Amino acid sequence: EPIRYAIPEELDRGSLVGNLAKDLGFGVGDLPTRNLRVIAEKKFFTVSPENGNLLVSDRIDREEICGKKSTCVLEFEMVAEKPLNFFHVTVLIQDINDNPPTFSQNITELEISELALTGATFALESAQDPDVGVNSLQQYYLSPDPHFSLIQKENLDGSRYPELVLKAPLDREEQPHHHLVLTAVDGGEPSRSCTTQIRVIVADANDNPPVFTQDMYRVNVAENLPAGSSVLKVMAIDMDEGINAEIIYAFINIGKEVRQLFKLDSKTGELTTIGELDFEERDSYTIGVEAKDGGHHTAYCKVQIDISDENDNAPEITLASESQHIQEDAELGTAVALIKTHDLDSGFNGEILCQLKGNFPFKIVQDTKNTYRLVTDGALDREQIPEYNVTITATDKGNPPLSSSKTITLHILDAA
Amino acid sequence: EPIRYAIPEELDRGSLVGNLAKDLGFGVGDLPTRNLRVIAEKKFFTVSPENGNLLVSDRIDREEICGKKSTCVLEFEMVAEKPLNFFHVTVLIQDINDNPPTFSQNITELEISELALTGATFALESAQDPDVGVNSLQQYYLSPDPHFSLIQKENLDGSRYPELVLKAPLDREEQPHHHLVLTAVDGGEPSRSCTTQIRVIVADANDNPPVFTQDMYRVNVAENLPAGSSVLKVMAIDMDEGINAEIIYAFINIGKEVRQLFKLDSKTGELTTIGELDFEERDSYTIGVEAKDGGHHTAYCKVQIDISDENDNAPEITLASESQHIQEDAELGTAVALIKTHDLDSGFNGEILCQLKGNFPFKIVQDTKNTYRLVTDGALDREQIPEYNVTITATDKGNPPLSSSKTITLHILDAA
Ligand SMILES: [Ca+2]
Ligand SMILES: [Ca+2]
Ligand SMILES: [Ca+2]
Ligand SMILES: [Ca+2]
Ligand SMILES: [Ca+2]
Ligand SMILES: [Ca+2]
Ligand SMILES: [Ca+2]
Ligand SMILES: [Ca+2]
Ligand SMILES: [Ca+2]
Ligand SMILES: [Ca+2]
Ligand SMILES: [Ca+2]
Ligand SMILES: [Ca+2]
Ligand SMILES: [Ca+2]
Ligand SMILES: [Ca+2]
Ligand SMILES: [Ca+2]
Ligand SMILES: [Ca+2]
Ligand SMILES: [Ca+2]
Ligand SMILES: [Ca+2]
Repeated sequence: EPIRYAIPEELDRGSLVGNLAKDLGFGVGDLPTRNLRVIAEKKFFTVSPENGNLLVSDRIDREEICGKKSTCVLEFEMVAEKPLNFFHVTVLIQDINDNPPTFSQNITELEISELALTGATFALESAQDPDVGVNSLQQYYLSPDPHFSLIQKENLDGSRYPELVLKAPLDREEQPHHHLVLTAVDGGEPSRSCTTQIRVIVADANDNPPVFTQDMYRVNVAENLPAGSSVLKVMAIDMDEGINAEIIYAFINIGKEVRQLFKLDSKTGELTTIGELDFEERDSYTIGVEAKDGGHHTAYCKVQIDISDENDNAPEITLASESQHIQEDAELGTAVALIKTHDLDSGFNGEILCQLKGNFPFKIVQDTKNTYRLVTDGALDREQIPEYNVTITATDKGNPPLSSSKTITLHILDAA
Repeated sequence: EPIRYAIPEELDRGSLVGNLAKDLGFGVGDLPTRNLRVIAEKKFFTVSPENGNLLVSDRIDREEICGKKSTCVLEFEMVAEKPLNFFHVTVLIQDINDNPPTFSQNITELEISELALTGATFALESAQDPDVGVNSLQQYYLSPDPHFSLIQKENLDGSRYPELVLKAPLDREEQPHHHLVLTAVDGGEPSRSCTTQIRVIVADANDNPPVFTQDMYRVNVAENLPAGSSVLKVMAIDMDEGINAEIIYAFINIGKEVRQLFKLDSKTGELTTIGELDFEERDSYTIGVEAKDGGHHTAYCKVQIDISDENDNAPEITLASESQHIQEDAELGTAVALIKTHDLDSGFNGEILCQLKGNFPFKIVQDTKNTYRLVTDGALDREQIPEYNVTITATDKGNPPLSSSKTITLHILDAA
C-alpha cells in the first residue's frame, strides 16, 4: 500500500508526479464517488478529482524544505471517502545543481612571516554550497603564482578543503604584498563556480643586520676645538621595518680619558666633544662604534680622529749664572749667563728665535738648537756701571707667533 | 758629551743613578769649584756637590710622567760654573709591572637571542692597563661553561681582545640567565690580574607555537539552552614570553547558521551561545578553532557540540470525514472520521497516545502507529440526537508530557 515517488525539485506548477488512482487500484468509473483529496499543512501537491493524478501545487525548494540533509522525502496522507481510508504517499525530492558555491568574504587577508620555510602550509577558508551530493562537492583551483601553490585535501566524509602552500621563500624587502585568486567549482550540472581574492601580507622579521656606510670614519680637527662642536656623523642603514629598524649607537672598548672628551648620540649618531683636545697630550683617537637594533643584531666599525697642532704654547726661557756676579777685569769671550729655551709645540711652532733686546756690552752666542751663552763684548767697570739689566726675548715661528721675555740683573764686582 | 741613563721607576729617594763628575771628565779635586747643580722645573733628580753623583729627589711615576708612551726619557741640563757650560743629561725611565689591569664595570650584562646559531661571536669589552710593553699585554681567560667558550684575537699592534663564542644553542625556556667569569692577566712581573662577571640574558624568540590541551572538545547540552550560557572553554598553552605568548581564538570554516548561534571569545577563549538551539533542526555542530600568537604561529583543533532532544513539541491532531455527515442507518463498523497524529520530537517524546474523551456511540480503532479511525459502536437517530461533538485528545510519552485536543462536530442525517 505505501508508495514512493521520485521527482526533481523546482518543477513548474501542474507537473505530473503520478496517477494515484491507477497506482493504488481505483478507476475512472469511480473518481467522483471516492472524492480524492490531499491532507497536508504544506500545500505542495494536489490530487485531481477528475483522473486521479498527483500534481505539483507550489514551488518545491529542496534547500528550504530539507536543507543539508542527504535524503529528502515528503510524507502526506490522501483521504478517500465511501468508505473512509488512509493512503500514505511519500515523494522523494531529487536535488538539482541550481545554487552556486560562495565564500565568506570576497577579499581575505593573510599575514605570513617571511621566516616561513619552503613547504609551509596555511589554512584557507572553504566554500559553502546549500546543495547536497555531487552538486555541493567542491573542486578548488588557484591561479598560477611563482611563490604559492594549492593543496586540496579531503576530510573523513569526502568534502574537499583547500590549503595554501609555499614553494618559494618570501621576502618583504623584495615584495611585501601578494595577490592570489582562489576558485571553487562544484561537481554538478551545470558547473557553477565562484572566485575570491587572497591578499598575502608578508610580515617583517629581522633578516637584515645594520650596515654602516663606511668601515672607517676619519676626520682631522683643530687642537683648540671648542667643547660642543660636531666632529662627524656615523650612519647605519637597516632594511627592516619597525623595531627591527631602529638603530642605537654606542662606544666599545673605550677609556675614561675618551669618555670625558667625546659623546656619541644614541639616536642621531652624531659625535661631538664634551671635553678639551690637546695635541701635546694625544694626537690620535681610535674609537669603535657599535650599532644595535631591535633583534639585537650588531654592527661594528672604527672611528679615527686626528688632531692638528696649534701654536698655543709660548717659548720658555731658563737662565743660569755665577750668582749674577761679574768681575770687571773679565776677558772678551767669558761666559756670563746660560740661556735654555724650549717650546711644547711641534713643527715650526716649536722653533724658537732667541735674541737680545737693548744695547749692552754682551753678545748671545748660539751653541746648539736650544742652548745659548751670554758672552761679554765690551768694557766693564763697577765705578761707572755697577749693574746691567739684561733682557732676553724668545719668539717662535708660529702663526700667530708667541713670545716671552725674562730680565736678569747682572752685578759688576771689583778686580783682584 | 750627551749621556743617557736607564733606571727603573718607583725608586726610593737617594738612589744612585750615576756619577756625572766621572762620566763627563771632572774630578773630586774640583767638585766645589765647578759647583754642579741640576736645572729643571720637575725636581726629579739632584746633584751632590761633594762627589758629583746624580741621585733621585722625588717619586718617579712613569704612568704620571709619560702615560701610555713606549719610550720615556727625562731631559734636563746640568750647570757648571768657572767656566759656565751646559751638560745635557737624559734619563730613560724603565717601566715596572706595578699596576694591575681593570675593567670598566664589575657586572656586565649582555642580551643574546636564543635564535643564535652555534659558533656565533659576541664582542666583549677588553681590560685596560696604565703600564706599557709586556706589563700591559693582557691574556684573557674564561671560566668553563657548557654553553660558552672564549676566543682571543689580536689587533694589528699586538694587543689582545676577547670575544665570547657560543658552542651550544641557547634556550630561554630551559635557562634564561647565565653567569660567566672573565679573567685578564698581564705578562709582567709579578703577574697582576682582575676579574669581571658577565650576566648573559637570553632574549625570547617565538620558538614554540600554541598547543591545545585537547585535540577534541566534546560536550552535550540541552535543546532549549538559554542564550548566553557557557558551553565549554578551550585552552592553549604557549611557553614563550611577551607578545609571543598572547593567544587569540577564532573560528575557521564556519557558516552563518553557526555564527548567529555561538560566539568564541578571542582572549579568554570561552564559548557561549548567542542564538537558540533546536534538536529538530540540527543535532550536532563540528567547529574548528584557530589559535594565533604574536609570531603568527597557528594551532588548530575541533569542537563538537551535541544537542539532546527535549519534549517541547505538542502532539498534532488531523481529522477528515465525509463532510461531517453521518447516516442514522449506518451499520456497526462504518468509518466516520480519520485521525492522523505526529510529533516533531524523537524517542519516547514522539510516541503519541491517542484516545477518546467522553461517552459516545463511537470507538477509536488503531490501524498503524499514527493512523486511527472513528468507528461507530452504538445506535444513531437524528430525531433524538442530531449531532455529536467528538473530542479527540493526543498525549506524548515525554517528561513532562504534552497534549492537545481537537473537537469535531458530526451531524446525523435521515435514512433512505
Ligand atoms: Ca532549489
Ligand atoms: Ca538544489
Ligand atoms: Ca551547487
Ligand atoms: Ca629581506
Ligand atoms: Ca634589522
Ligand atoms: Ca625584513
Ligand atoms: Ca695645547
Ligand atoms: Ca700646541
Ligand atoms: Ca710656540
Ligand atoms: Ca708607577
Ligand atoms: Ca708601571
Ligand atoms: Ca700591568
Ligand atoms: Ca624554548
Ligand atoms: Ca609562541
Ligand atoms: Ca622562547
Ligand atoms: Ca525544538
Ligand atoms: Ca524537541
Ligand atoms: Ca512531544
